Amino acid sequence: APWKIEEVKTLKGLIKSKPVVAIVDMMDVPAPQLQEIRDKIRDKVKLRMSRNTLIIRALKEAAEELNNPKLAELANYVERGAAILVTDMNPFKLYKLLEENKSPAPVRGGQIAPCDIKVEKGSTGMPPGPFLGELKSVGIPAAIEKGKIAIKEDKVVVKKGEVVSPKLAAVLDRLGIKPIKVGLNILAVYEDGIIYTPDVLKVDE
RNA sequence: GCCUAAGACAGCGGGGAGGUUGGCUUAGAAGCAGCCAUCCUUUAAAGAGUGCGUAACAGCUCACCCGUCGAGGC
Ligand SMILES: [Mg+2]
Ligand SMILES: [Mg+2]
Repeated sequence: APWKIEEVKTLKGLIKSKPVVAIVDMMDVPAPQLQEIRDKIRDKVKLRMSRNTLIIRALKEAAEELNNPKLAELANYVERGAAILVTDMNPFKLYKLLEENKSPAPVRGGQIAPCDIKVEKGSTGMPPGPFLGELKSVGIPAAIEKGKIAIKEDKVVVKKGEVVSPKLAAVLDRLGIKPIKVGLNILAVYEDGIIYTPDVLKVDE
């Protein structure tokens, strides 16, 4: 299909245009927060997104052109949704750059935790009612005090590792707690002769 | 004969945006009483909106795009 070629053409051509080739994940990012992130990184980095299949060869075809073996090897890391990123910036300040400008998002169900998850206590400030019942339902001591539910507790709710009930999840979406950081997260990257898994980036104090 | 392994049909997940509450009208008309208009931008993709819904908003969803799957579709 004619449009598919023209894409791959622009994909590759944008790939060798810069020294640092980055594979990032935008999955579960909201369109406004995206476009905000977008214009802070505008002049630095360039991005396009396509079917990950078009991108599975993509770079591999251009691994042929520049003649490198292991740049193709990064295509062996592709998951979820994917997009390509190109810049003159090596990863390490680039990673900070992505993780700093991220935003808090509410939590959804059937998901592990990035961090440990807790509550802001006492007055939740609405009318009393049904809302207190499911609060109890998972592990939450709560009473009523002037005008609505108080929560006395400070201790763990869910400790990381073990997952969260289809909703154990939100009293928090209802409480307005958005404990987790989302934005562009990195699948993997590297340029010259060496390749890393994203674990390495959190580290180096 | 056309599309389809460069990922079809269907289903499941995620997105479904900003200008903006388009303009006028109207007690009010925010995509969705009715008239006219029916463009730009940020884009992988998103109509000045396909069907519920509100008192009007909010909310649910659908065209469109991405993933998941993996052989048939007009
Ligand atoms: Mg209406
Ligand atoms: Mg547009």
